[PDB]
Amino acid sequence: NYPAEPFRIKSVETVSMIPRDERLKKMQEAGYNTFLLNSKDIYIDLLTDSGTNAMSDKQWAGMMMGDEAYAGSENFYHLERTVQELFGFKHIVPTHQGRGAENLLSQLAIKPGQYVAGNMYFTTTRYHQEKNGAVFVDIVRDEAHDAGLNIAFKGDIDLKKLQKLIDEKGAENIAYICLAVTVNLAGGQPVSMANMRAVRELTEAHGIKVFYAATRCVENAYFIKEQEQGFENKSIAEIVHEMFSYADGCTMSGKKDCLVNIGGFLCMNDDEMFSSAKELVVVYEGMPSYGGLAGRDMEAMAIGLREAMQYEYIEHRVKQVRYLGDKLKAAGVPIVEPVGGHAVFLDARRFCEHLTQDEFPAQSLAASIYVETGVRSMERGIISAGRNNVTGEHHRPKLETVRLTIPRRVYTYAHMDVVADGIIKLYQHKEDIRGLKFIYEPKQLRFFTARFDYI
Amino acid sequence: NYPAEPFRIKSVETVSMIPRDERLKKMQEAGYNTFLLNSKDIYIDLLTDSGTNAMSDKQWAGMMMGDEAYAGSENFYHLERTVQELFGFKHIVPTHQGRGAENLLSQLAIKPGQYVAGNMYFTTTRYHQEKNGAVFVDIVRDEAHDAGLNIAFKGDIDLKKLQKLIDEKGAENIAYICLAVTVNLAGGQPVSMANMRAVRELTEAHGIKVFYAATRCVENAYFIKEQEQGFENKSIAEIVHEMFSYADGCTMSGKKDCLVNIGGFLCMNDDEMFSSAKELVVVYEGMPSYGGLAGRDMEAMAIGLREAMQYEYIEHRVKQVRYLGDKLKAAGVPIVEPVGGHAVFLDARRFCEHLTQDEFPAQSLAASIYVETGVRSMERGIISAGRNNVTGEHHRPKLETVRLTIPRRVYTYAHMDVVADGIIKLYQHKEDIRGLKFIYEPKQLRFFTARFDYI
Amino acid sequence: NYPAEPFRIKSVETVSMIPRDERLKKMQEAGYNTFLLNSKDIYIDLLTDSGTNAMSDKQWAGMMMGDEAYAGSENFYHLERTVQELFGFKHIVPTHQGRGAENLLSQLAIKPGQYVAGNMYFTTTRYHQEKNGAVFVDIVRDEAHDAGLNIAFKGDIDLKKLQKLIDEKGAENIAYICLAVTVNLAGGQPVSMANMRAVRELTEAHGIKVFYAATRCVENAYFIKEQEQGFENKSIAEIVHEMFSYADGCTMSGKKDCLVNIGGFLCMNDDEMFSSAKELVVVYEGMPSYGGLAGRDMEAMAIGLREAMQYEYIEHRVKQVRYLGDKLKAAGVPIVEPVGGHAVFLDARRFCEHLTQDEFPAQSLAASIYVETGVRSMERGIISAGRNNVTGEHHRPKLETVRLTIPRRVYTYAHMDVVADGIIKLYQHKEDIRGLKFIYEPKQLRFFTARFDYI
Amino acid sequence: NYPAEPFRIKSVETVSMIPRDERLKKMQEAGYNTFLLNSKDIYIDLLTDSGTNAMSDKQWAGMMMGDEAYAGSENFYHLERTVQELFGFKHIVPTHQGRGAENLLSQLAIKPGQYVAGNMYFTTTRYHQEKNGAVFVDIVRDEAHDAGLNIAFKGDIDLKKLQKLIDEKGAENIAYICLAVTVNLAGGQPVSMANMRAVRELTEAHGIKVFYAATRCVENAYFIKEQEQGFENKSIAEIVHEMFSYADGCTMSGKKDCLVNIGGFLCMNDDEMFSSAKELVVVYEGMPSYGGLAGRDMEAMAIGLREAMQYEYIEHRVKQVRYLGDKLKAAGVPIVEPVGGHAVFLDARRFCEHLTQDEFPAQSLAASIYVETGVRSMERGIISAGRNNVTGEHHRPKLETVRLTIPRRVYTYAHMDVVADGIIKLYQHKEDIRGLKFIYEPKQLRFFTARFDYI
Ligand SMILES: *Cc1c(COP(=O)(O)O)cnc(C)c1O
Ligand SMILES: *Cc1c(COP(=O)(O)O)cnc(C)c1O
Ligand SMILES: *Cc1c(COP(=O)(O)O)cnc(C)c1O
Ligand SMILES: *Cc1c(COP(=O)(O)O)cnc(C)c1O
Ligand SMILES: [K+]
Ligand SMILES: [K+]
Ligand SMILES: [K+]
Ligand SMILES: [K+]
Repeated sequence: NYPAEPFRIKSVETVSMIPRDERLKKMQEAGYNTFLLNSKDIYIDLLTDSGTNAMSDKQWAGMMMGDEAYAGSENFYHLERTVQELFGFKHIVPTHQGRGAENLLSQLAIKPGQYVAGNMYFTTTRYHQEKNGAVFVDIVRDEAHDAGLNIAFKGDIDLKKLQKLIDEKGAENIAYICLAVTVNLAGGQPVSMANMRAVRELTEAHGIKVFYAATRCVENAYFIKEQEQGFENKSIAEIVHEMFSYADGCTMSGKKDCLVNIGGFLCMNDDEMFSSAKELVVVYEGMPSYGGLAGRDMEAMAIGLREAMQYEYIEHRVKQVRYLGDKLKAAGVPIVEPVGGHAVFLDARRFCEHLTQDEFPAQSLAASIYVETGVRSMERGIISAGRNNVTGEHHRPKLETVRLTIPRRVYTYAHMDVVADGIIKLYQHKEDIRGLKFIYEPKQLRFFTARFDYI
Repeated sequence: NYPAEPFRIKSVETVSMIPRDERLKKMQEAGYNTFLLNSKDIYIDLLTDSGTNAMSDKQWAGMMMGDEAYAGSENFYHLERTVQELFGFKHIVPTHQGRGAENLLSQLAIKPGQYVAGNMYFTTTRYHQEKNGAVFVDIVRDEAHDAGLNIAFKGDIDLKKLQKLIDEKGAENIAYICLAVTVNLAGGQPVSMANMRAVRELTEAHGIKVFYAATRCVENAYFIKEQEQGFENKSIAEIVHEMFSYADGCTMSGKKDCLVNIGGFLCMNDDEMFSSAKELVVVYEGMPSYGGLAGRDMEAMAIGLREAMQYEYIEHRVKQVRYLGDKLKAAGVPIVEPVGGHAVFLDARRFCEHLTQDEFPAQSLAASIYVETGVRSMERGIISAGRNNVTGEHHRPKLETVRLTIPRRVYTYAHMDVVADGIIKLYQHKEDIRGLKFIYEPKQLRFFTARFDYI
Repeated sequence: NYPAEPFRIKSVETVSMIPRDERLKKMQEAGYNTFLLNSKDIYIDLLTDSGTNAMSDKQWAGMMMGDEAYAGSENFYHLERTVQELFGFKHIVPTHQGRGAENLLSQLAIKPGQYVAGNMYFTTTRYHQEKNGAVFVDIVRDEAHDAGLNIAFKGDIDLKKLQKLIDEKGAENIAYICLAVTVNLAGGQPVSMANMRAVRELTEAHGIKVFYAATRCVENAYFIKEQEQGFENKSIAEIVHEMFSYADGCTMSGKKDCLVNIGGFLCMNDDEMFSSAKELVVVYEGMPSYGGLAGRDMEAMAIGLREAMQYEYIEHRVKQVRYLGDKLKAAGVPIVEPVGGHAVFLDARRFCEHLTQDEFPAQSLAASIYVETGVRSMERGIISAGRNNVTGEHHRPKLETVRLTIPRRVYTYAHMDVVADGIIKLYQHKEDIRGLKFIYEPKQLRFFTARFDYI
Repeated sequence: NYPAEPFRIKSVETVSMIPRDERLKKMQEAGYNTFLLNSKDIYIDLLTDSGTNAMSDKQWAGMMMGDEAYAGSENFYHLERTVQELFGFKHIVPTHQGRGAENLLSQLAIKPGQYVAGNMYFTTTRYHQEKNGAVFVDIVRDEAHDAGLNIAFKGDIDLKKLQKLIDEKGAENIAYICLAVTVNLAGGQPVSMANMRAVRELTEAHGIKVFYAATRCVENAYFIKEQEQGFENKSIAEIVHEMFSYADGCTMSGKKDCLVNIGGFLCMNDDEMFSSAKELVVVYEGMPSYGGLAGRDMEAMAIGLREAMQYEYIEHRVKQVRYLGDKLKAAGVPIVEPVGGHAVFLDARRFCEHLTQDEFPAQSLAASIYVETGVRSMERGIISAGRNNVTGEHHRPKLETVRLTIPRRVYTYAHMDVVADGIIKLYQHKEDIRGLKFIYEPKQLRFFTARFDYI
């Protein structure tokens, strides 16, 4: 049901076990914003699963063999051949992380006035697309926008919406389809192989490109393995390779499913696009032979991507997240459903139904969680959504959530219990959670440095 | 009652997740002796807690700062001042591990024909003592020999036995008292501060020296803090320092409670002893300034000893072992009680009541455990006890046990569940466990390479 | 005049010691382009000093203490306070390397149609400037363009050129002065404190901002200490701090003078600029708290920058490069003069007077060097200058050089002898060096993958 | 003539570049005993070549893959098969370093009253032999005792002396021949393959065992390669394998020619001796599967022994030592000749001919060297020889030397120049070097902690 860790602990990270009264003082000095907390003051840090992973002994051995050459590094060649073998693409261009690849992709594939259609969007990626003159069109299935609906493969593209876009704007006016795995804005929801294939088939008929934003493609492959009929005798590597056989290229954040602390890459099949990518990469990242990465990180990412294909590893990764969500759900705590590959999202609108969205229920719940347990979580609600600079009004997102984001191979089920038990205890007296108000609000990037006090 | 790990995972060790049928084949190739298994074939290796610990990030940082100089190394100065501060002895001599320190002590403190008395013995230490012409006398309380008996501080010395020795032999004929913390042969049982005090008082009145075999002294300090009334307001460090204030020196295995993979030391207060120690260490270990250790290992051990003093670390260490024993006990599995600081010992006599000791129930239980779970454990019974050289018969120890020895900071509670669940399942069909017989018996060190088959 | 290395070797990098005949075959497989050689096939790799530095034991210890948190990392706090202390700017924004910082600066400080004036340019930086709609104006002193001329502080700005710009265009039409230390295109030539002061005085009177492209600022500080009268009693740190006191901010490549393999940052004093910078960094690099770097790399760079301030380190760094140039000069080998902080540039025009620039003397000299010595160097001539897109003709740069670029702390004087002796032997038979012609020319970034054969 | 380093520097060790006046104060605080200096205060530490070597990137990768299992570690298996392949022995028993192997060997191979004959002796080894009741007989050729005689293979055994021993005491009374490579007491002098073979042939005829004390066997193999006719087409590995084909076993210090900071082993062919060794190793070192070493050190030593076979590495190692000796000799500085594989010995009796041996010319010269250059060297003269405890008189050795002992891969030719130039300058005013007298003399191990002041 829940497997034990399919690894041993090789080394540990020292933590301060500061008690409740001291955590409250830290939380106050941070202005009740978990983004302002010092890492040294946090027991369990679930701010993000990006770049926070534990590497293996084998990756650390790789880190000692960094070949730091500007061109022709053995580490580059190892990353290159690993990604060619596992993802099946012709050309690989390393980037320092995922958004560096997206910056390149947008410049390579978008003419101004064109549409980019995808299964929801990621803030930075959408910025790059719009900066290049594209209009983003969301073609995810309707169910994805219903955070309570417990159904499989909620990340799937609605083929009818894609069909309508093609009919209305013309294929030649579509830059590409951006297919994300898993889908962030729906809570880490997977995409079925059936959907990927149907998308390939429709787009190919019209000459439209498909590029994958593949940041959690291994979590995705695990869901296919577990839940899509016909995949029960297939290895994770076999599923991953098939997934990408339905794309023209991809952007990858090594920092997520490649089990590293930094790293990414851009893949493609097209020789002309590759030629062009080589010129752009130099401008923003570095030579095509390192792409803004140390040789030791190309090595660590080549090693980690291969480790990610081990069935027992990814099964455990996803079931650990699931354990946390199952324990919360069994106690009545409201969460986004189904639980995603990388995180559990608390529904803070429902958890704190006595608070208005203007009193920042997600921000306040995240503060309470830290004070009660030493666990840091991320506000993913009204604060992060930011203000409308035209009107001065909050953007008021339908999702008012606290994200419990789980780094790979860092925490145990007992840490998941610390998280769950603390949240369950807060839920039992949820009416006591106080609202927040700004005492300092930056004009930009307000989630990162805003400060609050209790109402 | 079971705390979460008070640390995060920094790096992981890759393990083979081989299935049962393949484990059976490995166990057979190892002639059903867990000592012959390949490390690469083992999921959870509970052969020993000695030298198998996960280091922290801070120790690994120290490992990069190895000052490898033959004399005057910063790492030696760091180790020296750390031991002086935390153990309180005037002089420190590094050794490659504990038995190197015991080798020196035996040569420095024993005249031919004297007695060494202690709370049970460690095999290699008794060897050194006798090689220097001492007779060993066991002065442990009788309860220590009763595996099933659940009493606190089972490792305590019987002061009446001590008194009897003094009266029968004379004080001038006792080289020293060797007080071990914790006590191996009783299953990792602790010694109280009251006993250490009373032993010191009686010996000092007679001019008899006391040396500690301090290999799990921090586990011991934890039992004092948790269970000895009057110690509830003391830090682990205050307890450790007080323990050593009742001794003239110690031998230490850093491989156990200093959280390293290699290292030990000898401490004393006496200047003349220290001078003679310097001459001896050179011949067996290395110069007094490194003692058969790399500079980086003196550094790791200096760091590790200070980390061991953190309450939450040692509370978790001991309660994790306790969890494994509690879960086994709740299912009716016979174990040595109370659970020790470092291991749970299955009582194979009671587990396999249908087998005679001559059929090697501990060896066979250890084999079945590996086959069912991927867990390696150590035979600590008739096989390890070896053969009588005069009579040709087995030494037949009273305790016939399988030792589930827990490395520090390597495993989680979910690993403990893997161990417990597999042993509980075996216990539910205990009658099916088959006796073993030798098919190859070496003349010396037989537990290491002997091979068996089922009767 | 040449000091010994002010450090010891902690660890070594394994290299191939392949003989001449095998090097010839590698060079041929690389189509006589050193950019295509495999790192594993190179004994001494002088392609670049960027990112190829040997770190110390103390940096590697810092690498073990990577605090990988998305915000609030101890490593970010260490980098931030180190830069504030040593460079003296209010605000620091990490970037994955220098061109990431330049990308942000160009977007923050340039309005369409303004001029950026500087002492020559770096290709990628000029690209960003022009992409933001600036026209670049070179205000370097004329001597900087005269490769053979041996004068001090060749990188200095011509203040009369600056004055002319201000009078012809108006101050409101100058976005900023970009002052580079040291100056790449003049061969690593330094800028005096007097010039930095005079530039600041003139610009400040007109309300024009100054930003430093500070990639080899510590090499530059060394030239000031050694050669600018009045600086003989100042530490390298005092010099660096004073240099930056004449600027409104900087872009930094830690990959050069901060002694690391990856990393950079952007600094500024202005609060509004810092706020806008935070929004931009997120889209291109990462959160302002890591900027596209692992925590361990922020830590290494923080450590490396402080190590760079040690006089003996930077004295040795620069005098080791000088030794290679002095030895070449003493044999009559034509080089750019004075020798720069980081590289010796062979003047391939003078080396191969029997070849026309259209026969690619620098490319061919670089090839022969590898074949004769196992040493890789970079073509910095007509090939790297690329092709005119309008006319289809080569850009024909005045300087046609081979760059012998020296990574910090990687090589010894005996390696420099290997380099010099092989080049002196080639020079003794310079007439034998054959012209090259393309057999494959890419349309973009041609120096990276172009292939040649002998005419 | 002198090759460049056949490696690059991967990482560096930070040094204090304290000037002359500060070094003098340090030297004073150390009581003019270089053994008392702090490592942090030394620029170039030539105290010993034992355990001070720089490891490769590949060895450091190995260090990250330590398999710390008590038995069946992959690292043990790698060391085992590497030594079997390269040295040709059947059985390998790791030990923490060389003297641990010697302790075992003496107990395994000596009956009381027997003779051990060798080519000179090593202090700790002779202690082990005598402790087991053997009498040591020196059978080195006469020339070895003439430190000025410039001849090849000065370490050779005199077959006539071995013949005489056999005739006089009987073969059955000879425990074994201990053949050392290279020979320490003669200044690091090699043994020819011809001599090894002649020794094997004579001993085999009489049934006498031969064991090699093989600590610098790779330096030895390089001398055979360079100077013994018939070995010019043989690889270093081929010579090493042949050397050991003439022994029954060996003791090895990894700390010298295996390029590690700790580690050693005992080898043998005999099954019964191996069985016995297994019992003893447990008592003094650890299980036969780790022998007092961390798994990562067995791995580092397995890797390093293989790296030591590279021709260019060992050629450079030996020629660097030679460069130092050649430079000294060319200036008239008196040294032991020929220069050995690992060190240059200054003849301090000749260097300081105005001082009596009672004024400690070697100790004083070593102090002067440190003050003038920051270089630490070892006294190998009257101080180290110690006192006769029966008579109270100094042992007065024929060799009164300062040992300039060179760690492998740590220093450059420029460091060798710092050493040489300083010594050459001291030589030019040698009459000014003052004698020393004790102000504090320990009863034991006096070289390690004695303190002096100037006469
Ligand atoms: C994380 C993510 C990115 C950005 O990658 P980074 O490595 O964080 O820059 C882009 N797209 C998706 C779908 C992501 O999940
Ligand atoms: C482990 C132990 C030893 C031996 O120490 P090592 O480090 O294994 O050599 C000696 N005495 C006791 C009581 C021990 O626990
Ligand atoms: C190296 C350099 C850059 C680019 O920095 P990277 O770290 O290579 O991106 C920009 N400007 C100057 C003056 C440089 O020297
Ligand atoms: C160094 C040496 C030893 C001792 O080895 P360690 O590893 O220092 O204990 C023994 N014999 C010879 C000939 C040596 O050179
Ligand atoms: K990170
Ligand atoms: K170990
Ligand atoms: K690099
Ligand atoms: K050492």
